[PDB]
Amino acid sequence: HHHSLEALSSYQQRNNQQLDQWLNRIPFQTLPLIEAMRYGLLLGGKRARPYLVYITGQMLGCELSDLDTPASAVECIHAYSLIHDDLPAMDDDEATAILTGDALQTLAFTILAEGDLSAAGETQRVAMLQALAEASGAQGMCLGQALDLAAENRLISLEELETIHRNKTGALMRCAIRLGALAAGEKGRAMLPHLDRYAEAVGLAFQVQDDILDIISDKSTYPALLGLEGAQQKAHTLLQEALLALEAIPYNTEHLEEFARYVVERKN
Amino acid sequence: HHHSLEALSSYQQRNNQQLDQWLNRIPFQTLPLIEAMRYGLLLGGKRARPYLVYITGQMLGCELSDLDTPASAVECIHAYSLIHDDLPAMDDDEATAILTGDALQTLAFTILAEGDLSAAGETQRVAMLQALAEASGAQGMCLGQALDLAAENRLISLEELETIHRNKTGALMRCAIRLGALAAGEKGRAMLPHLDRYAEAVGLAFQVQDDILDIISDKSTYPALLGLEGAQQKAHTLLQEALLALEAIPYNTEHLEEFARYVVERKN
Repeated sequence: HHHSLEALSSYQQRNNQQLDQWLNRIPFQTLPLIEAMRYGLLLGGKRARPYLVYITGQMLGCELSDLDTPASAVECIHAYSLIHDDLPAMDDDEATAILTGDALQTLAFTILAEGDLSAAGETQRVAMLQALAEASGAQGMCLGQALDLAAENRLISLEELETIHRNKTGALMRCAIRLGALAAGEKGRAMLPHLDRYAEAVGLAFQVQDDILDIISDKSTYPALLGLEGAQQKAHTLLQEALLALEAIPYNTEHLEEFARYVVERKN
Repeated sequence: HHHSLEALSSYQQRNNQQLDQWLNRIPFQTLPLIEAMRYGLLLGGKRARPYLVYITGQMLGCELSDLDTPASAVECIHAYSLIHDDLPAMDDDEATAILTGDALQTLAFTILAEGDLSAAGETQRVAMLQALAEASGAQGMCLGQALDLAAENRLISLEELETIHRNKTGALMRCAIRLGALAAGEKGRAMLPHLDRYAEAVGLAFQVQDDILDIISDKSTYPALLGLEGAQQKAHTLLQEALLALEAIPYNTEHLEEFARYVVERKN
């Protein structure tokens, strides 16, 4: 419902232009894996993460040039994660799907290690890598995918269900925001506590509002554990949590707050 | 045949003690993935890589404390790579094997990002990450696993077969050596050209001497493309290439040269 349905289109372009220069570097293009990578990566999605990197950094004074690195990096992790998700093993040139996943995770760090950064950003390059590894491994995206493992058969605690989305979706999204901030150096870093709160609320609400769109277009789902109206009340409460968090930030929180609303107001 | 059969035992211990402190950090231990990780990682092998990190650094003045970071990091990549290798998809709680691979690659970078380093090492932390990503992705271990893909059915060019081992085994092994060197800062870095030559020769010869041990204990194999004696001549030539490379290095090349001999003299 917001002007974020078509803003995400402005960036979405840069992110693809950028991720291309990176794929272009790889030798043996005629090779297939470098192909799966190229598809599995330039297909993607709405690129909410890259977008979060961009707007968060800008809000903090960064040029887009100062942000293509984290932006591109974070999308590589996202992309890898989907590819692995769609595996016969998991869901029930496959081996090529496995490899292409593996190579995209690696690519993400190549990017964080090698890409340009403002002088302010440089000071945080190591911090960007620790944050991307932390959000992606057994302490985030992986720990959360491990939890959606056991949960697949059973129906679960609302807590459990949140702890799942928190790690499996929250971590990387909070990461895209942290990256965006770190690109602006210590000034950005000092804003993390508030940005974190924001991220956690927005990451969770994103899931809740899916389920709500699942039910409203005709397991353990937010609507099942709370009922349709009980869930919508949760999403709205989370949008309030986000916005409340952004109020602590002394900068133009316009596009972030706006992104929060889009998460829950979407007809997507 | 060398005293490197039981030296690799001295370190092999540290590497496991060290990789433990890292696994210990992860929350939700009772969880399974944090288990697969713990097995798939503390099983492992001879740990030639961690060893290469250690001896190379020492040769350059580093304390072992200054080296546990690269040492531990590099083993995480190795370990992940095996786990993925043994997949139904590839070879022909599986999904748990997939995840455990993914989480170990991530863990490797967590380690490089977070672990202690001498002040000399710190200066190269970003360079250690780029070298580990470069050696592990579509420009190394992955590009080389992609090549052993197409080669599985057909019989191939000696070149092709080397280009496969070069990327699929050479890259990471040359990486363990580069890491060891970088731990000693710019002094170590300046030695890379020679260490690289050494690494490439030793990485390749390691493969050739496998095949030779395969045939001598009773597809496209070194022995098939060159014959038993033709291969042994190649391994010996590579040991000469390595040793010739170490001669350019103004430091105690004893343990490296010694490791080269072990590669080709092994009854393993």
